[PDB]
Amino acid sequence: ANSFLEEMKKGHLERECMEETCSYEEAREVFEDSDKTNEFWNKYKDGDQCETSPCQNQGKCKDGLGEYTCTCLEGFEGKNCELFTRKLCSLDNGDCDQFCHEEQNSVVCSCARGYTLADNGKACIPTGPYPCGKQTNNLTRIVGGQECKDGECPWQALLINEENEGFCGGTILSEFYILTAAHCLYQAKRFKVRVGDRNTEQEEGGEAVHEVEVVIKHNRFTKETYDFDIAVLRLKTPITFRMNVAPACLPERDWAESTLMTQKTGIVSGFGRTHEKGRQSTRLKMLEVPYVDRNSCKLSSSFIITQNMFCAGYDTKQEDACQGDSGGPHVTRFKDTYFVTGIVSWGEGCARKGKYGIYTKVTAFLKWIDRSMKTRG
Ligand SMILES: [Ca+2]
Ligand SMILES: [Ca+2]
Ligand SMILES: [Ca+2]
Ligand SMILES: [Ca+2]
Ligand SMILES: [Ca+2]
Repeated sequence: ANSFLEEMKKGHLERECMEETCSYEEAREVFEDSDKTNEFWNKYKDGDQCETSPCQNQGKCKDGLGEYTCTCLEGFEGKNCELFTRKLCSLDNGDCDQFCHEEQNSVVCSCARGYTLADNGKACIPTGPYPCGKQTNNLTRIVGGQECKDGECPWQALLINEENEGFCGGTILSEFYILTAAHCLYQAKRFKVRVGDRNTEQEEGGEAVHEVEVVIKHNRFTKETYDFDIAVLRLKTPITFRMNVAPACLPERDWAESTLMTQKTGIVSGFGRTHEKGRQSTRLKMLEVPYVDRNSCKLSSSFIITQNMFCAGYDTKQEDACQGDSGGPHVTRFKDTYFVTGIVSWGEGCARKGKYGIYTKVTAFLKWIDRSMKTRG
């Protein structure tokens, strides 16, 4: 209790917190700790709720005033640790790195080509030295972007005509396959693809130039609306991957639509013109742009936008795709891997307010590209 000779005497828990109501301080002094009193201040007024062993699944029970706190282990949640944590591809992507699938209320993790599923069933071990998608004041026409470093952009390639002039980009998918836009085929009759390019005016020894052997455009290409604007090139010489030459991983359609396209930002690399009606960039450059919602995308476009196109970029910043990057990939940087989700299609002006770069959707065409990699392979 609170008295004038009681507290005057050194407080004892056996002489205050027992016969008396054990209100406080006499509930703390003798204990001289907030890590022992608070645990004794709830076992004298409302009782210890942990005497019933409520926290199941070997959880920890801590006593509080009016309730108890349960400590549950990994995969256990709920008020009293009675529930297993339901794993879904919506919540933390089902812990899968590349491919998450839902079967019988269970999460199955699978890895793309060049990766093996780990022993624990969650991680993806690369199967080779250079797997896909794995990296190893500036005025005067710079659209918010940075310069591509060595090993940072190895999946980009440039197409040059007979005069060695760059006109379109390309994404390396394998030792033989380059992905670009269909209209790039109409720009030049014959062209060569250079991979590992860092500067068109300087050969640094890492650029490999290949002739194009097989050309496959989309059959449903339309000139009026630029629809189905995608092309596949099979090169005459094999691509030997190295420091500055690496492929990119092709994701799954449903996973790309549910998780990859919900990422806030993506990356597009290219050699194209630095600004509208301007000179071509001497060196490879990349730009990070966010996804644009479909309603404003269709409201801001004077032309028809189908299910195979989407808007990306900034409404206010001077940052958007421009001509010369046609056929360049739009890639999203997931936890440890780059995944292709789009391909540059076009853009009404460059760095223009109220306009967004239109990118061709890879997901609706992946099934076709697979055929293009086995129909003539
Ligand atoms: Ca005391
Ligand atoms: Ca006391
Ligand atoms: Ca006693
Ligand atoms: Ca006492
Ligand atoms: Ca007494």
